[PDB]
Amino acid sequence: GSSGSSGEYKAGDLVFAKMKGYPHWPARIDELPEGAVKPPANKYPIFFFGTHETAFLGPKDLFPYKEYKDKFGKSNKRKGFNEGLWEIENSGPSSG
Repeated sequence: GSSGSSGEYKAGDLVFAKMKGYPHWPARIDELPEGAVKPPANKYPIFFFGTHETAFLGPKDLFPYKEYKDKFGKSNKRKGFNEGLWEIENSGPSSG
Protein backbone atom coordinates (compact mmCIF):
# COMPACT_ATOMS: atom_id res chain seq x y z
CA GLY A 1 0.00 0.00 0.00
CA SER A 2 1.93 2.87 -1.49
CA SER A 3 0.64 6.46 -1.73
CA GLY A 4 1.34 8.34 -4.99
CA SER A 5 -0.84 8.46 -8.13
CA SER A 6 2.24 7.17 -10.08
CA GLY A 7 0.49 7.78 -13.45
CA GLU A 8 3.54 6.84 -15.55
CA TYR A 9 3.38 3.35 -16.95
CA LYS A 10 5.64 0.39 -16.07
CA ALA A 11 6.54 -2.95 -17.68
CA GLY A 12 3.90 -5.65 -17.17
CA ASP A 13 1.01 -3.15 -16.99
CA LEU A 14 -1.69 -3.37 -19.69
CA VAL A 15 -3.17 -0.49 -21.71
CA PHE A 16 -5.18 0.52 -24.75
CA ALA A 17 -3.07 2.07 -27.52
CA LYS A 18 -4.84 4.35 -30.02
CA MET A 19 -3.14 4.68 -33.40
CA LYS A 20 -4.64 7.21 -35.87
CA GLY A 21 -7.73 5.41 -37.28
CA TYR A 22 -7.12 2.02 -35.63
CA PRO A 23 -9.32 1.18 -32.59
CA HIS A 24 -8.23 1.44 -28.99
CA TRP A 25 -5.93 -1.57 -29.61
CA PRO A 26 -5.16 -4.05 -26.77
CA ALA A 27 -1.49 -3.49 -25.90
CA ARG A 28 0.96 -4.16 -23.07
CA ILE A 29 3.72 -2.17 -21.48
CA ASP A 30 6.84 -4.17 -22.16
CA GLU A 31 10.40 -3.45 -21.00
CA LEU A 32 13.56 -2.69 -23.04
CA PRO A 33 16.25 -5.26 -23.90
CA GLU A 34 19.88 -4.64 -23.00
CA GLY A 35 20.69 -3.45 -26.59
CA ALA A 36 17.72 -2.27 -28.80
CA VAL A 37 16.38 1.18 -29.86
CA LYS A 38 16.39 4.06 -27.32
CA PRO A 39 12.88 5.69 -27.21
CA PRO A 40 12.37 9.34 -26.24
CA ALA A 41 11.87 10.20 -22.60
CA ASN A 42 8.26 9.77 -21.40
CA LYS A 43 7.47 7.12 -24.06
CA TYR A 44 7.11 3.35 -23.58
CA PRO A 45 7.75 0.21 -25.68
CA ILE A 46 4.08 -0.56 -26.32
CA PHE A 47 3.63 -4.12 -27.68
CA PHE A 48 0.35 -4.40 -29.65
CA PHE A 49 -1.12 -7.83 -28.81
CA GLY A 50 -2.64 -10.00 -31.63
CA THR A 51 -0.47 -8.25 -34.30
CA HIS A 52 2.67 -8.37 -32.08
CA GLU A 53 3.73 -4.96 -33.52
CA THR A 54 5.92 -2.51 -31.60
CA ALA A 55 5.65 1.31 -31.51
CA PHE A 56 6.56 4.17 -29.14
CA LEU A 57 3.66 6.12 -27.64
CA GLY A 58 3.61 8.53 -24.69
CA PRO A 59 1.08 8.35 -21.84
CA LYS A 60 -1.40 10.89 -23.31
CA ASP A 61 -2.02 8.63 -26.37
CA LEU A 62 -2.61 5.66 -24.00
CA PHE A 63 -5.23 4.49 -21.47
CA PRO A 64 -4.96 2.26 -18.32
CA TYR A 65 -6.34 -1.22 -19.07
CA LYS A 66 -8.35 -1.73 -15.85
CA GLU A 67 -10.12 1.67 -16.25
CA TYR A 68 -11.06 1.00 -19.93
CA LYS A 69 -11.04 -2.87 -19.88
CA ASP A 70 -14.77 -3.22 -20.44
CA LYS A 71 -15.13 0.20 -22.25
CA PHE A 72 -12.55 -0.46 -25.01
CA GLY A 73 -11.76 -4.19 -24.50
CA LYS A 74 -14.64 -5.30 -26.79
CA SER A 75 -14.94 -7.29 -29.98
CA ASN A 76 -13.77 -4.81 -32.64
CA LYS A 77 -12.93 -7.71 -35.07
CA ARG A 78 -10.23 -5.80 -37.07
CA LYS A 79 -8.32 -9.07 -37.81
CA GLY A 80 -5.65 -9.72 -35.09
CA PHE A 81 -7.95 -7.83 -32.67
CA ASN A 82 -9.80 -10.90 -31.31
CA GLU A 83 -6.48 -12.67 -30.77
CA GLY A 84 -5.07 -9.60 -28.96
CA LEU A 85 -8.23 -9.14 -26.84
CA TRP A 86 -7.75 -12.79 -25.74
CA GLU A 87 -3.96 -12.35 -25.45
CA ILE A 88 -4.25 -9.33 -23.11
CA GLU A 89 -6.85 -10.90 -20.76
CA ASN A 90 -4.72 -14.07 -20.55
CA SER A 91 -1.49 -12.00 -20.27
CA GLY A 92 -2.45 -10.20 -17.06
CA PRO A 93 -2.94 -11.24 -13.43
CA SER A 94 -6.30 -13.05 -13.67
CA SER A 95 -7.86 -15.61 -11.25
CA GLY A 96 -5.11 -14.79 -8.63
